[PDB]
Amino acid sequence: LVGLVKVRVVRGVNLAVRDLRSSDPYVIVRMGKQKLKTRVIKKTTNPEWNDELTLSIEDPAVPVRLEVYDKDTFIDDAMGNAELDIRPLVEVVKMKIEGVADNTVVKKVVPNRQNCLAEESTIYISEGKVKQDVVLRLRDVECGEIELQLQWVDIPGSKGV
Ligand SMILES: [K+]
Ligand SMILES: [K+]
Repeated sequence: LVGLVKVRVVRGVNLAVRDLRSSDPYVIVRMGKQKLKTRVIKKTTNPEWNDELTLSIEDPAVPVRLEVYDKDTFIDDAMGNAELDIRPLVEVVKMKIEGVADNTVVKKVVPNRQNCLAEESTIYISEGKVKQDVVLRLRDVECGEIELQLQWVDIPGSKGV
């Protein structure tokens, strides 16, 4: 492993309705074959999950994938998906910035037609730590955004594989 990334799934905003008036949403978060899930919150389209899911990083070029679903007795309807590139986070990690003020913004990632960003994403230092604030717009669904906060975790050493 090269490190860990704490993915705090903060909230879903205006998610799709999949059970007539509301939904029972959860997120599956993947990095390749690695997969984790948030809790389910019942009968909301604005879930305040605030669930932190920690991914082991082996290859930072593999996207982090997020899939939202409705929990249901018969079929768990999809409620959109998105993905995120953690290479910008890793780029800032490699700058080895230390000793600065909290919330020192050092890199910004802009939305474009290929990525899933809803707005400019900021990568910042709150020491020792490298963090990223992300809002993702969901694909393959009529509405919905997911708000995330990422945090890099270094794996202490020990060096030379
Ligand atoms: K349904
Ligand atoms: K449901």
